[PDB]
Order: sequence, then C-alpha cells, then structure tokens
Amino acid sequence: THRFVQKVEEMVQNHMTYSLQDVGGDANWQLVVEEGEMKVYRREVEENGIVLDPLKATHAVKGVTGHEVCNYFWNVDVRNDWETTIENFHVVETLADNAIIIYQTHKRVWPASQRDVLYLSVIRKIPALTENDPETWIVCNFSVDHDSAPLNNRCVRAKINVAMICQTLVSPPEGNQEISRDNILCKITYVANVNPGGWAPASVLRAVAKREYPKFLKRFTSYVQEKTAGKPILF
Ligand SMILES: CCCCCCCCCCCCC/C=C/[C@@H](O)[C@H](CO)NC(=O)CCCCCCCCCCCCCCC
Repeated sequence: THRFVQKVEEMVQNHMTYSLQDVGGDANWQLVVEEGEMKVYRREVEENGIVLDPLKATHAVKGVTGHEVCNYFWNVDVRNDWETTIENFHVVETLADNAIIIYQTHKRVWPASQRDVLYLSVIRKIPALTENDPETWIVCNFSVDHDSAPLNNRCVRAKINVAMICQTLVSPPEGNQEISRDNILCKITYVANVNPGGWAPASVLRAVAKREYPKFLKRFTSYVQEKTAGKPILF
C-alpha cells in the first residue's frame, strides 16, 4: 500500500516476462567469462554515445536456497560484507518490510566523474501455480526519484534496473529423511541494465564491467554459502 506498489509490480513482472529468456543461443549476446557454474554475458550497446551494455549472468550455487540468496542480496546490514564498488550508502526511506530506497555513491573511475545512484530495492516471493512446486524469489533494484536525494553537482546520477532472480532445486531424500544442503541447488539469473547517466569513455567502462561483474557474482555467492553453512535451511 506504499506509493510505489504499482511501479514495483511493473518492474517485477517485466523481469519475470523478459529477464529469464535464453541468451546462450543469441547472436547479440557474448559470453564474457565462464568459471565453474557461472556464466557472464554482455550485449554491446551504445546509444547516442552512452554505453548501456546489458549484462546477464547465470549461476548454480550448491547448498543455498533462493530465499536465502535474495535475503542476503537485499539485506543492507550485510551489504558491506560483500559489496566492493561502493564508497558510501544509506537507506533514504523504508516503504514496507520488503521495500526500501537507498542512496549510494560508487568508487570513482578515472577519468569520469564519480557516479551516484538512488534506487528502490524490493524483495518478493513469486508463488508457483501451486505449492507442489518451488516459488521464485526476486530482488529488484531500480532507480527512483526522492526529495531527500536530489540530483547534485558532485556526482553524475546513474540509472539502474537490476534484478537477481532465484529458483531453488531440490533432490528430495528417501523416505522420512531430512533435506541436507548437499541436495539443494539455487539457480540464479542476474541482470543489470545500467545507464551511466552521462558521458563516460567506452573502453574504460567496458573493462571495469568485465572485471567487476564476475568478481561480484563469485564473491557474493561464496559469502552466502559461507554464512548459511551450519544454519537451518530457510526455504
Ligand atoms: C572499482 C570500480 C567500481 C566502479 C563502480 C562504478 C559503477 C557506477 C554505476 C552504478 C552501478 C550500480 C550497481 C548496482 C548495485 C546494486 O544493484 C547492488 C547493491 O549495491 N549490487 C549489485 O547489483 C552488484 C553490482 C556490481 C557492479 C559492477 C560494476 C558496474 C560497472 C559498470 C560501468 C560503469 C562505470 C562508471 C563510470 C566511470
């Protein structure tokens, strides 16, 4: 019932419609890196000189659930334990138990101006048709406007639409036995569409993205694996 409910539903449903489509067999999409179960793809797109390069990654992370992965991705209290591209951030507003607006500044990359971002971050469970099947969990981070964080002259305001979409697969054990983490897999689709908000040199931006996206996916998924080990499974 907060004011962004309609916008949230739009962004989430657009991800469920378009962000899970195949890119492995798409000629416009290029494999950047493959390491283990992680695959990172990019489509090279510049629009009026501005590098927009859609990014899509997939991963399959043993021993964690989608609910767990999304909780850790969304929870600002653990953000600094895994995120390495930020200088500073704060929660601007709490909209609901599952939705917040965050302001953050990113590490500066020479020669371009420092970027900042202002986004709504929402975590949502998408039920299957019935409880016979696993729900999908999604975290969506998308730029919004807010009076407490106006455009400023110190940073260029980037515009983002990012999603982490998690499906959980279980190999059920025999008879009356308990489910172990060894028999759960979380399939992650991560999509980032970032508009740098103003001019930036293409070669510079592209090398940083190519480095930072897989670094993040490896570091973040390992972090969740580490922190959930020995804890009861949260489905
Ligand atoms: C040490 C170099 C770092 C430079 C970082 C400058 C990027 C500024 C543009 C805004 C990027 C928004 C990233 C999305 C963040 C949130 O959803 C979330 C929680 O923070 N983290 C990720 O999704 C994890 C996202 C991982 C970020 C990958 C890096 C993106 C590179 C894109 C190229 C822009 C370069 C900036 C212009 C010079």
